[PDB]
Amino acid sequence: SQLFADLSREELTAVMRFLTQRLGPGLVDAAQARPSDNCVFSVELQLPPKAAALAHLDRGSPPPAREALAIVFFGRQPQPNVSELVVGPLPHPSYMRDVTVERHGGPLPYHRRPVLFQEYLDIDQMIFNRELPQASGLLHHCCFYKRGRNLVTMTTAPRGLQSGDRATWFGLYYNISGAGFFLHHVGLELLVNHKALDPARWTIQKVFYQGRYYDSLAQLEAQFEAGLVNVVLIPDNGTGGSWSLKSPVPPGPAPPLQFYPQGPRFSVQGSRVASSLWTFSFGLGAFSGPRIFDVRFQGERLVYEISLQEALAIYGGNSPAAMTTRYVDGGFGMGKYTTPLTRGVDCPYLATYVDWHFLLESQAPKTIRDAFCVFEQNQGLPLRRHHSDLYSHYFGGLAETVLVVRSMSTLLNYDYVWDTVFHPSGAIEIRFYATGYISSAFLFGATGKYGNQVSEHTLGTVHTHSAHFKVDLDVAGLENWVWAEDMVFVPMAVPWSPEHQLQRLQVTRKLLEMEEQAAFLVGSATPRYLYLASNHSNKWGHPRGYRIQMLSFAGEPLPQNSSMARGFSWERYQLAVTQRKEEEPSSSSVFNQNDPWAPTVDFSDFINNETIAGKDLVAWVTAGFLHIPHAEDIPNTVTVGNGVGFFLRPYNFFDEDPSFYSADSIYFRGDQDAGACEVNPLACACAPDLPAFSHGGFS
Amino acid sequence: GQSQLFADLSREELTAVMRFLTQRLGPGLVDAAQARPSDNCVFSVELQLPPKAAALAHLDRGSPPPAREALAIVFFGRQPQPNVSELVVGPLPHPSYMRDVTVERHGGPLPYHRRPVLFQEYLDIDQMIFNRELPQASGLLHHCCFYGRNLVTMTTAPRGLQSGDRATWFGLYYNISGAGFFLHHVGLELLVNHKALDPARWTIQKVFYQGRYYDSLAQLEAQFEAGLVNVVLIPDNGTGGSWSLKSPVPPGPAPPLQFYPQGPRFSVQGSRVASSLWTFSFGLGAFSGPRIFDVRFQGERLVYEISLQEALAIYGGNSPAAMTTRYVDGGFGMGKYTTPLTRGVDCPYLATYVDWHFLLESQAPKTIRDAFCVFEQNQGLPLRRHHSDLYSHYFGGLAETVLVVRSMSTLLNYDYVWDTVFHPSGAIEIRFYATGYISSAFLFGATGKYGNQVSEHTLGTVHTHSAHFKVDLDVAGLENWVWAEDMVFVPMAVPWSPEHQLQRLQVTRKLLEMEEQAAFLVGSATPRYLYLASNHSNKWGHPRGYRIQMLSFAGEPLPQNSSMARGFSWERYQLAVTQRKEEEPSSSSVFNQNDPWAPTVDFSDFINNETIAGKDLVAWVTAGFLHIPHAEDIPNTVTVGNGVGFFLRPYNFFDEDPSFYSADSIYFRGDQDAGACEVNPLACLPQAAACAPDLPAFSHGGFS
Ligand SMILES: *[C@@H]1O[C@H](CO)[C@@H](O[C@@H]2O[C@H](CO)[C@@H](O)[C@H](O)[C@H]2NC(C)=O)[C@H](O)[C@H]1NC(C)=O
Ligand SMILES: *[C@@H]1O[C@H](CO)[C@@H](O[C@@H]2O[C@H](CO)[C@@H](O)[C@H](O)[C@H]2NC(C)=O)[C@H](O)[C@H]1NC(C)=O
Ligand SMILES: *[C@@H]1O[C@H](CO)[C@@H](O)[C@H](O)[C@H]1NC(C)=O
Ligand SMILES: *[C@@H]1O[C@H](CO)[C@@H](O)[C@H](O)[C@H]1NC(C)=O
Ligand SMILES: [Ca+2]
Ligand SMILES: [Ca+2]
Ligand SMILES: [Ca+2]
Ligand SMILES: [Ca+2]
Ligand SMILES: [Cu+2]
Ligand SMILES: [Cu+2]
Repeated sequence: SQLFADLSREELTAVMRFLTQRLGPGLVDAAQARPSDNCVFSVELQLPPKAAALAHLDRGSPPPAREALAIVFFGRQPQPNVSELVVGPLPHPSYMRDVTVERHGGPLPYHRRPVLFQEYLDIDQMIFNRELPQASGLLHHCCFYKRGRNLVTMTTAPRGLQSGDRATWFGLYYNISGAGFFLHHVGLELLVNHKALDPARWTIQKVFYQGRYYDSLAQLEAQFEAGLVNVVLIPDNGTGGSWSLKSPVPPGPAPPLQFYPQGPRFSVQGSRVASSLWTFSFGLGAFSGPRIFDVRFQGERLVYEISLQEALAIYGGNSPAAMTTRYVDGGFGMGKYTTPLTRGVDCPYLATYVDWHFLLESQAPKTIRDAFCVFEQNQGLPLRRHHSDLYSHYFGGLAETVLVVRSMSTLLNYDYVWDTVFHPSGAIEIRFYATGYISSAFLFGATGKYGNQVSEHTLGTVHTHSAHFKVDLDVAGLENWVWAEDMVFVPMAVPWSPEHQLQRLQVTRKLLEMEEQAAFLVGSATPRYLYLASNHSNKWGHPRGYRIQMLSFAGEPLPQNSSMARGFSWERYQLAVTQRKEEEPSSSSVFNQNDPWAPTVDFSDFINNETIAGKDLVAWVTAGFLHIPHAEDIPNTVTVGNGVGFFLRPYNFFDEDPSFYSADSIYFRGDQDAGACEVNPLACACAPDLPAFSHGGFS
Repeated sequence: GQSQLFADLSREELTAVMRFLTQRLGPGLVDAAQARPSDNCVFSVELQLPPKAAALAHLDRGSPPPAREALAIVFFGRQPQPNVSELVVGPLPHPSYMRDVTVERHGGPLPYHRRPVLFQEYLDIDQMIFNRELPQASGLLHHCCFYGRNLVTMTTAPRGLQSGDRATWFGLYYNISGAGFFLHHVGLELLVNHKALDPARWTIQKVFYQGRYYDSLAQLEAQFEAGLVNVVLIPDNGTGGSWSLKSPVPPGPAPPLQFYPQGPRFSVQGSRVASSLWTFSFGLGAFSGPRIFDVRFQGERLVYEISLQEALAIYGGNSPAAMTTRYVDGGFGMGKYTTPLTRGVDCPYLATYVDWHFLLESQAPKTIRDAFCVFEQNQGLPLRRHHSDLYSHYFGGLAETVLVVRSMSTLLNYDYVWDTVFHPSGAIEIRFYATGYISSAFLFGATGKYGNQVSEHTLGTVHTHSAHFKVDLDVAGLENWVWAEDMVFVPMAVPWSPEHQLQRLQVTRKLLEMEEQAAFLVGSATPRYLYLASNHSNKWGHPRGYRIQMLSFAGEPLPQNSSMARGFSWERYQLAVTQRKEEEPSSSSVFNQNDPWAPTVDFSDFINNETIAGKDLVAWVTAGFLHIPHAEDIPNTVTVGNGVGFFLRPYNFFDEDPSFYSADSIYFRGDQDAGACEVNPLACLPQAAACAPDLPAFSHGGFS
């Protein structure tokens, strides 16, 4: 019942025509736009309000209007703004409202605007045509200069030092064919100022070569020709790992393949997955990325919403690009930068794969093929098991099979894997792996307070990753409270021999009444059992709870003292529980990246000393680690050990383990024929006949 | 050097050591399965691991292998001062000698009460409970419990309150057919004193019924018939979950099954597993449990030994049984209590399964069928992957497949799953799940400071699970140090706009020089990068490291203040790194369970202020969680979320990710046909390369 389905291609074209016809002429296609134009940057699903949605899904009411949200760069005017416009209803839009002010209390400063694909292209024209030839002598002598065809540019982080700046540090790298350029930094770094609406007016504020700072490329080339700059010649091709992805070893016998002996045990219709146990809807926001809604275990709802909010990456280093860099990846877009899943590599070969349609930086809706995969996975583990050789002879267990939804977001070098996994015990696991290439610096000098040499001439820069999740649990209805259970030892005299002492173990329950009590900072410890719960109880009279259980190796957060830190105040928390308000739909924003100093959304604002005793609650989970890159990250960072996320786990929510009622259960007694088919289902063509491999392709 | 030094004893070898001991132990030597306290007894015979010097000498430098010997534990009960003794017996397979290492190892005789409780001993206790004692309470027992064939006993933990005690609290439970009796405690608990060598002399120290203490079952029945006890009728049958394991739902369509399209890609020969990438030996200690030795990635050794050392379970509760209970399961035995893996449940259906032979509390070697399973598992995840739409058009990834060894130890109610999993990146994951049934109390009174109601009349008692692992890494040779890498922010002026401040991120490396510095307590925080390393370095000049990365939600440890805490000192640590000594083989002992007050091994002794700069090092990793039982543990505790253990991860050990050279890797350009077979191995699985096997007909390893 498809309220939460990302927009169809029809629905996008429809909103795009509507916007065209009503936004004034002189409306330029975003992929070609200059700063001083008008521009549709984004069109995408605007999620409905929760009231109306549940009204419809639970109480049969009519659905809420299906609307879209378009971001429009209004560059052609005295005071340029960015504007968010709601456009509905679908599929025949008749209205368009400008929610900008009602939402962020004022206009959106034009510098918060994400850097357009055209803008990057215009910056590379200035760099390679006007600027770089001024240093053609150095670049011949260090990096095989040709007129800028062999070199290539990569963005950084927040752009400038202060609200309203738009000055970006750019590294230069060899333009490696068929493998990651990110490892071949050439040592040159340019602070480009591109705030102006007129690209002609763009300057080059600073330069960095090989340990030293200059004021222009002309000054650097003065100092080189004056023989005053020791230049080293950096190789340009090479072999293995640092240069390739292609294995030299020929393919061996084949890895284990999984198939479904008697057909799949789940279906995907549109945005809705359904199985014997689990029902839910799914999607990608363009900037927020993955999300699932209306998660229903055996037909009862557990969560209204679980959704990625933000990923973050804080670097340090020798060079100015590295030490400035704090990527707030929502400002690029986790959904925009989704990539095709490659069958049999990113997901089981036999998974069902679904496309994703989007309208971003174009006026055509485009489509990313195989963006999502959904599949059942046999884990190899038992979910549960007991073998009794004692007093009575029996065995009873159950191999865990798991249901899984996966997207992958390729933000330049990094490939983020997002997983939503659905256990047959009633638990939901959320997971986040980082693979892909490292972002690297040129090796020079004081290295080692800042990272590891990881190839010739390559410094693997130290950095943290963090990601933020919204968990809108509705545990047995809307009104939830949060409990914190834990443990304690209490010295006591042994009752039946009181001259003797015994350390008496005891549970510890405190009911958290206030937002501030449930806001938990990185660094401080936290209750071992922490769960959202209901007024209602299970058979045995305990409050029905879903428990959050995290998996994080937190990096130390950017210190509060920094002006920047407000653009990601969620980084400072492990976990926070909050009154769930419509005015507070998201934890970061697409506009924080390019101005964290005046944050377009500041998460610490949500924690504001209200009650959380019997309210519609939402948990916010931070997860992440520290990364000191090392030789085994070349060519890619591996998944092993880097899984982070959390478990949502039943806690007296049921009256017993629901897997007890599993169809795939197994039991037998000592006195039975354990290998007779009427006692044991395991005791019973040309099996998997496979789809011919396909690929979603490239840009 | 081609020998299998690390192989659990075969059955011929066990019979041989048994025969030898028989002939040479004096006559009047009784079979342990039928032995009384005052008898002589062979409790255990099992492989004695060789000394490291000699073993490597052989394995690396070609020298001859060290004498393969066995270690027998012998209960010497027939004498003025009864001892336990450990005897080495070799060489095999034709033993010619036997020495009594008891004194040489633990500085003195082994006090007889440290001995584990024999199967006969438990039976003699049950004879005293059901024949002599329990009928004195026959009135009560009719009224409440449908009265001694319908009831059944279960042990506890340390036995007493003081070194030398041997008095055990025993719960009484309905003798439920075909499902866990552990959930049906009837409310009666008997403190039995069985220290004496004459079972006739055994007493019943105290009694506990439904909230109240009494001095004997006779005085309980006085007060019952005097109408002075409010007695609670506890049902005897029931349905679903609290009573069954058998699902009422009929089998549906089949779950995913995994097979190897063109043969297996590993082999098990005896104790030795071998694959394209990983080569290692494996076994069970009878009491220690799981262990692997001589682990070699692509031919180079990473670890000499990884071995379970102890599991622990500290309980609390309303009732005396629960609040006393601290299991040190080594004292029962993780190997002894291994159980058959049930194919297609405990491991993949097509995994290769291996038996385990043992001689314990008998004179015949017996065999546990399907005790281990080894298998490759496709994980679904990529190990690694990158899709470039930027500047150049390519794709390069690799689905992670993994190699796995698994044993399962069923210690009465609990089924521990031990996993050792071998990633193709060079990492080694160690894992530990607990499923099975909960140990439960009768629900009564101020419950809730002590756990959760989990069925009618059943309290799920709170507890902690902790396990201890020995990790003897030999990173690029024997001489290792430990480094602690971490991070810091340093306020600074932005160099190009000094007016402006920037929070400067930096790496932090300190080299830990002393044992105490690398001993990290539960509760303390602890370096984010902690690794053992070499004098030697990789191509780029950083020291060659394997890094320990833990996965623990540790309970608070038993407070030091308790006399008992010495028996498991390792609980108090997350991690410790130690000079690896032969005198210090193991972290716990089979003899701690029944006397933690005077501990037969005390782990804190190992941490004693020596250097760990450039020595043969051994890390000790504790892992564990808190468990407040809850409805969803009925009938069994589930695995999901309760995986605990650690990763051993390369850290500038190689010059690059070795999976770069994988056979299973995948790459193609934008300008290529991604679905052509000469470009992409995956575009042939259909065409021809499928065909699921005919499966082996299901078998089962059976029961006692
Ligand atoms: C941002 O700019 C847009 C136009 O570029 C503003 O919207 C227009 O406002 C005028 C009156 O201010 C109307 O007559 C038009 O019909 C409006 N067009 C639309 C689509 O809104 C908008 O007011 C500006 N926002 C702010 C807060 O400055
Ligand atoms: C533990 O018990 C054994 C016998 O039960 C003792 O061993 C015997 O000791 C006598 C005299 O020392 C010898 O002549 C026997 O032949 C020994 N038997 C064996 C096989 O060792 C043992 O010495 C006792 N240990 C201690 C320290 O009490
Ligand atoms: C970079 O290299 C690729 C192929 O190796 C080429 O197709 C592309 O046009 C080059 N130029 C730039 C700067 O993108
Ligand atoms: C316990 O139950 C089993 C039935 O499975 C039976 O064989 C046995 O006799 C019963 N009695 C005792 C005390 O074990
Ligand atoms: Ca709030
Ligand atoms: Ca809620
Ligand atoms: Ca020592
Ligand atoms: Ca070592
Ligand atoms: Cu990283
Ligand atoms: Cu438990």
